[PDB]
Amino acid sequence: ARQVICWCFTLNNPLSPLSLHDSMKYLVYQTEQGEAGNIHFQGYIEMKKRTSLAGMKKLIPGAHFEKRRGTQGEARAYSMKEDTRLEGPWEYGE
Repeated sequence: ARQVICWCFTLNNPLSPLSLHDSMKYLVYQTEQGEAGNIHFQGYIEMKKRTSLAGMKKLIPGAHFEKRRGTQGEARAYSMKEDTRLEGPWEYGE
C-alpha cells in the first residue's frame, strides 16, 4: 500500500464551487475572506496517485497549485487560517 501527498492550492474569485473528481479520491476545501469583498477557496485535494498537476488544473484551470508538499500531513491539522476563515471546512468524495 502506497500513500500520496495532498495538493494545496488557492482559488481567488471563484466562478463556482468545486466538486469531487472521478480521478481523485477525496475533496477538501473551505471559503475564506480576502482580496476585496469577493471570496477565495483554500484546501487540500488528494488525487488518485500518479496524477500530475494536469489532473488538478483540469478541474480548475487558472489557479495556484503546489505539490511540493509544503504541508504533507500538516494540513490535516492547520489546514487554513481560522482568523481569516469564512466558511467550511467541507469534505466531499469517499
